[PDB]
Amino acid sequence: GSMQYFAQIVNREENKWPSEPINKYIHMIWIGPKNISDKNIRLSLQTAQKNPDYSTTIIYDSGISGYEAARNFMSEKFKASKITLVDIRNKGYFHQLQQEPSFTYYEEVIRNKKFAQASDILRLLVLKYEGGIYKDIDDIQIKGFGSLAFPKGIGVMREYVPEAGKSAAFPNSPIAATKNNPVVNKTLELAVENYRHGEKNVLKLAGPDVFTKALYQEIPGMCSQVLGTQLEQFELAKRQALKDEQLTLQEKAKISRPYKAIRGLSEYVCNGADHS
Ligand SMILES: O=c1ccn([C@@H]2O[C@H](COP(=O)(O)OP(=O)(O)O)[C@@H](O)[C@H]2O)c(=O)[nH]1
Ligand SMILES: [Mn+2]
Ligand code: NA
Ligand code: NA
Repeated sequence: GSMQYFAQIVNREENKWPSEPINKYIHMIWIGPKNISDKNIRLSLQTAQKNPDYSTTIIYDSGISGYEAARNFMSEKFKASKITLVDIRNKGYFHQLQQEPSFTYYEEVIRNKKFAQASDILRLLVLKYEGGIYKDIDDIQIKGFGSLAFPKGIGVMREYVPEAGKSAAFPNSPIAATKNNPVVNKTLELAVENYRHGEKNVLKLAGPDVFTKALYQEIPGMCSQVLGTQLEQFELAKRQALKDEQLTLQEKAKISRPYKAIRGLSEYVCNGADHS
């Protein structure tokens, strides 16, 4: 055994996944016939104003009854801002997006006027085809994102146990992603299965619990328990090197680095889940 070798494989682990740059697009969704709220207009203007280096868009859908009046209302409220409104059906890639099995279910869900539920599918499809940052219309921009880059090209906020929930879930807003990101693709694959199975449980469709399952499948160490087992494997390697044998704070920080970095949207957006 060699402590020189050990220090080197700890250094290697820290740097295993180079940070991948995120496209400077902020995607938000306001689909359906309802007038966007005064609060969500203010939060949207604030999102765009804090991010002058980003193109901020609100996506609507001309395939939904009553879309025109809702689109017109938004056009008037955002006329002074750099926010642009875009029809999902106008996207250059819509011909391919329309053929996605998940888009079949998006169409079924918007027909039943479940727009929040439909947004869980649509946010993933937009990230798949464009990359950038998806944010809920009702999420608070704390400060500008600036130039972001994430290990495995995926950025999320910290997990927590949601209201009346059992297990910790990563929120599915905001999400930063490289185009065609494996985590986004896995979430869509799990969602298509849940919908094909005729799932009625709203926690088992395309929401935070499904996003969390996708993140754990693609990046196992995102689970605090699995990272624990990885740290224990390095502790064993340190014992082998020295055969004082416990991992230092610095060693644990190095081994955990990319998993902490993936939670890097935590400081930029507040979803109000932590409000009194
Ligand atoms: O009529 C509606 C209702 C919701 N949404 C979108 O769906 C997102 C998710 O819904 P919501 O924020 O209500 O979900 P939660 O914050 O409870 O997860 C919203 O932020 C909007 O971006 C929409 O486009 N039209
Ligand atoms: Mn929300
Ligand atoms: Na499932
Ligand atoms: Na190891």
